[PDB]
Amino acid sequence: SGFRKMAFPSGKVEGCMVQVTCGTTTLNGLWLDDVVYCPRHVICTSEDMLNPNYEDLLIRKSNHNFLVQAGNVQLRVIGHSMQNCVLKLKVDTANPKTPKYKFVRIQPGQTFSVLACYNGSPSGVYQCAMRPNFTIKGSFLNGSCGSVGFNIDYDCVSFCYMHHMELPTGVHAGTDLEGNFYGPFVDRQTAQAAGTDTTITVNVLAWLYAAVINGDRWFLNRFTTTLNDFNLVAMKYNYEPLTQDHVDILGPLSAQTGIAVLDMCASLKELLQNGMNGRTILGSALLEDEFTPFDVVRQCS
Amino acid sequence: SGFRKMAFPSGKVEGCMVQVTCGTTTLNGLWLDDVVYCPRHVICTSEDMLNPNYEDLLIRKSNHNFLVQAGNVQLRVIGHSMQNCVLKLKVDTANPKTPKYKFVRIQPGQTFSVLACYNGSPSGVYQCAMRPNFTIKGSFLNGSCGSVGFNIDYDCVSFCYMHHMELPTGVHAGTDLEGNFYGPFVDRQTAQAAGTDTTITVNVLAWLYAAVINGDRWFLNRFTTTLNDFNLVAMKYNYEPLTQDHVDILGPLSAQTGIAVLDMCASLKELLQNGMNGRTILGSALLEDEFTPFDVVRQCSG
Ligand SMILES: CC(=O)Nc1ccc2c(c1)CCCC2=O
Ligand SMILES: [Cl-]
Ligand code: NA
Ligand code: NA
Repeated sequence: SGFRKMAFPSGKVEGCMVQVTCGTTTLNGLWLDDVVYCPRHVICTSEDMLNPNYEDLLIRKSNHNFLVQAGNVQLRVIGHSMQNCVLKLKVDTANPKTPKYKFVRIQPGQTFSVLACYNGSPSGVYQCAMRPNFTIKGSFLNGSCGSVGFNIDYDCVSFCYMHHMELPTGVHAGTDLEGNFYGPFVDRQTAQAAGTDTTITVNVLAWLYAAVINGDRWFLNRFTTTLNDFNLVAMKYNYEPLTQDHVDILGPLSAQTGIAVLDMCASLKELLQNGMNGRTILGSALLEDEFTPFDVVRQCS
Repeated sequence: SGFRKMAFPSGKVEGCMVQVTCGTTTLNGLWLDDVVYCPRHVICTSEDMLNPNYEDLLIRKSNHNFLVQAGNVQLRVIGHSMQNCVLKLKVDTANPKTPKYKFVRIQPGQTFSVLACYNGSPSGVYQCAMRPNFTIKGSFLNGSCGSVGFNIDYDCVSFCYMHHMELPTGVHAGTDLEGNFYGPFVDRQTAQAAGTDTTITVNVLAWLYAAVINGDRWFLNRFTTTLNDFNLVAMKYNYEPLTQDHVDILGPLSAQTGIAVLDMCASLKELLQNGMNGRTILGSALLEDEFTPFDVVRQCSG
């Protein structure tokens, strides 16, 4: 029993974290096989924040301008190339700790673990979700750029996020490991602002199923709803629309608990209307939206 | 910016987790130097657990009754003994991944990271606090016994918890790595229950400081209070007493934010007496008490 925001064990990623330095700037890099991946803005000076021409900045660098430190060891950079907003530094040593891995671009609502790192040394691990507005609500200080987000399938690490920047509202933006940003963001210091964020409806429903699985039924009701009426109500509370895909994805949890998906939608509608009236669900006084249907099945039973 | 419930990186502990099997029971063990540590209840059948005599059950077992698996490699058990409620299995090989480590016993209110494991394979990591009632609000399924809790100080892993059982309310009970239970619990299938819990006051205050550092300031007010006055309020709301040591420990946070501890106690007083009036603090509608002052300083500055 119990339900916790649980991260993946981070060891397989810890063994890949390195420190990348270029000029006065030091951030984190991800060492897989013989390549070190890091945000391309490591090559920016104070002059290059607003309108950097990365192609022009990069053509002026040689391999030996990039210092890569793995633990106590200096790695030799023997090549470099830019792919979208990530720099790929080819080094002369394959990482002996490279796990089985892949690069996956995730969709809003998906969760992952973040290994926050500073100077190439891991600081902490926590669980995050890709918000509907393509930001993440992380915990990152200066020097955390290049910290990565990941899931672990079985023994295979799926890298899905690399941290690039903090937006003015205190939330965070970054890329997949092919260097494509999530959302409309760019690696420039020009004013950009996250879109209005919304609640991840399918995840709240998953988490309500988790509460039922762990023995809590107080918030259920005798009602059902059509999918369209549910969406008309939920959008008035800044909830994301629930699609037929989401309804299908909740099928397994619906079958485990005996509660039809649209019946659970009716309970959610009532919770939005009533609040919790001093009660908690799985120890929270708010509706939790950073557990996916897949997370719930993995953590519960 | 941002404030998350954050665990220590678990790599140094993952390298120590093994699978221990005795009869029909498989659970997790901790492999350090040439010893595997696991709950002594691994040797009990279900009937045994009703009223175990552990020394008697253990004399009947031989080294080869303990199947220890490190990944896909079997370890050879060459000795076995008990220390309080943990079984110590001496093996033929020292763990080459043994980190620098210590066994430490933590105090209620202090936090630690739990590496939840199944069949010797780490599955998840999360942060816990030792509750005042000596339970932890973990997330564990069958097979998680022998999962461990720890802190990391520099490069040294301080092991502080090994999981043994779930109580009927769904919270969890375990021992330190010397086999001493946290709390008035026993490793036996009998009637046991968590005592009434209280809220960790110094941790709530730490988290209020974290909120202020992160720009969440609506609950601050012009008032201050005294320890004795505030502790009457804490007692009334099932909060642990605030001591002078707690005030001293929060000192750094008080100087950095300009909010003295008793000034923040006046904020907490008002929150306890009036609620949050529909607002949240660091995204929470409840007052969070599983971050210590050290956790807050480390995450907001480090
Ligand atoms: C095989 C087996 O019966 N294991 C078992 C059962 C019950 C209990 C425990 C272990 C330990 C803690 C107390 C408890 O209730
Ligand atoms: Cl006053
Ligand atoms: Na590292
Ligand atoms: Na005040």
